[PDB]
Amino acid sequence: PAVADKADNAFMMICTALVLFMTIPGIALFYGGLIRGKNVLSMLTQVTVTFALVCILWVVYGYSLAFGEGNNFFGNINWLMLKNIELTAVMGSIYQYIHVAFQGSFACITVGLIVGALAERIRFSAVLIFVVVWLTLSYIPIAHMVWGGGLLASHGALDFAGGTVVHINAAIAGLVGAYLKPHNLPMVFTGTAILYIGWFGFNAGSAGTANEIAALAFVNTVVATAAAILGWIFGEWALRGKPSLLGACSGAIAGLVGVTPACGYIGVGGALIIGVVAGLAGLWGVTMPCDVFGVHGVCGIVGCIMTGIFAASSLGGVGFAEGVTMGHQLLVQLESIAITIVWSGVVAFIGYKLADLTVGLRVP
Amino acid sequence: PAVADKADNAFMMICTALVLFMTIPGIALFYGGLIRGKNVLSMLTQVTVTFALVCILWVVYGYSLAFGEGNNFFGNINWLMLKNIELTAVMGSIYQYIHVAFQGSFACITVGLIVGALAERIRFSAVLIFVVVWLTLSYIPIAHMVWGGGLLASHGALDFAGGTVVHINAAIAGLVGAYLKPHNLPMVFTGTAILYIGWFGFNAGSAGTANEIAALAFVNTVVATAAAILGWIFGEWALRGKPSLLGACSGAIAGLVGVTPACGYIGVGGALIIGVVAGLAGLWGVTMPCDVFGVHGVCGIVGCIMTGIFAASSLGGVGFAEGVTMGHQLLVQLESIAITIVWSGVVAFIGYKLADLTVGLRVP
Amino acid sequence: PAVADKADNAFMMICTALVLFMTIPGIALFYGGLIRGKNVLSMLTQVTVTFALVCILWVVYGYSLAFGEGNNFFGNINWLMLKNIELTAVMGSIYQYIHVAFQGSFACITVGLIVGALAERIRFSAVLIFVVVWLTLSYIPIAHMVWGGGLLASHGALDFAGGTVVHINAAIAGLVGAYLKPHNLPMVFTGTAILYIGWFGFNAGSAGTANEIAALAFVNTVVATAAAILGWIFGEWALRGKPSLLGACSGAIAGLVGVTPACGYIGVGGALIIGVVAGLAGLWGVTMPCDVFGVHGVCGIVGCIMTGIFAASSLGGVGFAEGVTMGHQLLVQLESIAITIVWSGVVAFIGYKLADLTVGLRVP
Repeated sequence: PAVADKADNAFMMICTALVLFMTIPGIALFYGGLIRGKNVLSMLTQVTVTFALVCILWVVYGYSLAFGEGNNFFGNINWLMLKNIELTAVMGSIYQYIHVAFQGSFACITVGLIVGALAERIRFSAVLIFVVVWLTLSYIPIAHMVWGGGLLASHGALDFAGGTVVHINAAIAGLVGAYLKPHNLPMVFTGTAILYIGWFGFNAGSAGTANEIAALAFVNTVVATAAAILGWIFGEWALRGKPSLLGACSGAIAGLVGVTPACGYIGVGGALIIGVVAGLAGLWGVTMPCDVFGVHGVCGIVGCIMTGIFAASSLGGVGFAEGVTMGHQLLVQLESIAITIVWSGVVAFIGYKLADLTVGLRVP
Repeated sequence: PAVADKADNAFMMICTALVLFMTIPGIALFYGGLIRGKNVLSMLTQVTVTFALVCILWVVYGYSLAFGEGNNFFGNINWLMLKNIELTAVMGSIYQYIHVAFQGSFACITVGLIVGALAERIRFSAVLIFVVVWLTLSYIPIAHMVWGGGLLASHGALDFAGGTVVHINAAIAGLVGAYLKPHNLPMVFTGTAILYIGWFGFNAGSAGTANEIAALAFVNTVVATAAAILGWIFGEWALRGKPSLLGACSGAIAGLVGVTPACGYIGVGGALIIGVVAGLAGLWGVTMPCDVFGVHGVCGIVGCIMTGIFAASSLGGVGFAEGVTMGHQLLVQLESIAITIVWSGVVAFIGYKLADLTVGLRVP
Repeated sequence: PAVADKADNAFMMICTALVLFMTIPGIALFYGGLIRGKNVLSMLTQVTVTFALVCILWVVYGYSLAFGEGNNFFGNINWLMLKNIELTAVMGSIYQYIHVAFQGSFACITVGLIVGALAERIRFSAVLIFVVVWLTLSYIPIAHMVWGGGLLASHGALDFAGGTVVHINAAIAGLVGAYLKPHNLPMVFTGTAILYIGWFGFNAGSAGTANEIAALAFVNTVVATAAAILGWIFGEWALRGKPSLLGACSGAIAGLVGVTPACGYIGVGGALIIGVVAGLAGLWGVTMPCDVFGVHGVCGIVGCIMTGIFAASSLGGVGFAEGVTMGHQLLVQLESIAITIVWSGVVAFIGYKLADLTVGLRVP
């Protein structure tokens, strides 16, 4: 019988708290300082209520459908309300309950990334309707595909902490939203700060254990965020003549997003190069609300492609799987992106249409 | 010789930091956004200074008198300044020093819950006087009774993380206070957020170890808070036509309070039902400063009663003690509530009277 | 082969996150509420960008030059980009990578303490230039001397968590700066709160392990901060007739600074006495931006001297080294202070002069 390691339990519970902290209040405060002042209270309210909702859907069927025995695309409905999960059931080296909470917390930040951006111009019941649809039909299957031993995992896709699952996923759902004035920067700074601190639970907890890989993912997190800040600020300086607080924060986020899939597979060299490239591509991206999805999306993609590179032992990475060339890993990452982009697309489109046809989309 | 487990040490120290974070700045910021703007600075000051004071009383005699060898009601004065506690002394599976800090942190949030609410209309030296009296004569004996193997423990009272010790206790002391405009909701949101994040140290650290029970209490924490938010917001929507940010936050707190005694004894089913019922009863409660004590009090009681139910193996709980019916456990919880309510009553009354007769109660 | 303990890994990673949290956003928010409103955005920006920079210099050569095989004053350039540090390399009882991050995080808060104070009246490129110079030529050698088995360590200097390395060091660099209106106190309160919470990672993580010494340093942290608050507030009350929020926060910081070198070597008795003395000396100090350095400096020195005392087994301490009198330990602490003060002096002076002669110091 697999036996739980209390060091890992402790690490994973604390990491889960940190990920929770990313949404409550990190992303809430982040947008809070960015959206028009008359909309903050309502936005803060829609994030909190949809967070609650995402927590509940998860314990009811979310976890089971994402992580239960299933097919290439979804699990089962045989862990409803966590039935048939023994309290002492182990998963990896931790109790399965901690796996339930940790993964659930990722589902939350994904949703809050979308709700925060779209709370301004969406009717409440519409967003609620949306959350249900998209969590169930996009976050869950994609989570199953990447981390639940579904299609993408069984093809060897390297995505440590959710470049596709959290980032590209939410970014698409958000931009379909868009398709269908910064008043408190200190508050934006604060939310960003909290996102960065939580993000350590996020990337490092993704090791499932307090080992050398969690150590690697942690260090790399520091490195990429730092690299991205400077790459962004230098870009901002070169373009605009000077850094701004918003540029600085945005850079942090570019690097964090960009390193998300890679943190556990790459060397600090890899971490730094990925940070710089993510900062600049982010900055390039916003140049070419809604912007957030250009950062998550662009930097999400850039990270996933570059994982397919810096995982190489050659470049200081942990190495690709046996018999996997860097060429092949690159095809694989590209295919995972293409799926994520397309899957989230159809589902969000469906999400908004159902809402639109049920309650109407734009605020009364 | 009992030997300390470094995984538990680590978990418990981090949990202690989280509980500390609940008071500094969680509760301070919570009230900060709620009380009149002209009173915030002074309130923030009275919380910080009484926090310091509670830390000091605890190391001087508080811990020993709450957790030392004693009678049914109080310990001893043989751990003054932690004398006769070996640095390597173990308690449970952690070093006793970590037990000192963790428990001390619970004493703090209890006090800060009261000071925050009453800083507006109480003279400083009066509140100080009060803190000394009530910490010494109410928090300590009740802590001894529930967790120090006193009267209530030796009768089998289920109270995992302080439904009686923290909640009903403070709520009564506060309402006796009362008996004798929300200007920054983002700040209220922020404090609430911090309280929720710390609350994981609070409920889960109450396992004393990073085991499956800490896992259970953590998951349940997420579940109950979520359930409570929705139960509250739906009530608010049904009554008032729409949710508010304050309702949302309040719901979070209803669930957190409501699950406090139960988190370690109940199934996720139990967690959810307790959350919903606590959200609604909270909302019902505030309907029928000062409100905070209606939430802590009502939801404190509701949690303690419902623990006496959902602990049953029958309902997905960990099970009652051997030879204990659910009927008997219900009598026991009810008696613990009745004691807590009454004990805190007399003591707070005494607290305020001494202050009143020494320095006067209302601000000069 | 030395083998990594996952409990310690977990503790140390979480402690590193907490220390990071001290700078992002703790110190940023602290100053944010203190400096003129027109300067906050730019200050927040200079802290974030110099944080990024300090993270990068550290991974490139900082860590190796501070902690590599070297002389009495500096390490080597044989861990460039962490080359020749095996991913599984162990240090103490944790993976060396966690040692890289943890120590790196101390470098950050040191820098942010200076940048925060001087962002108002220094040109950006000047501060940047400065950071590079002073981190490389002062923080690093002093870190090597105290913690990297250099001059000061090999003479038996007791400095648990950086009374000299972080505090006196930064305080001097800052006051040389000076030598060459509080608008949001709630924000000051918030930053202070975050600094205190992070500070537990800071003092306790300095054990390198979740053991009884980390337990001791944690408890003492609570004790000294509490003692300092009251010692300060009582001083403020005695002098000014009443406490202020700023006094309360400042006291917290006096105690935290004052206990920094001592937390791991002294009894709770020692902790309390050191807190009180640090609160008062801090308050005395500010009486006799820029003030911050009077608190860090004075309380830094007071802590380092008093460590040389309360480490004694006689006074409840862990005891001095074999064959070391308390007299001798006192000479040693005094010499460490004198070196730190003088070393940081010359280096900061050089830092500002280079900047001045390159880009100019005062804002255009």
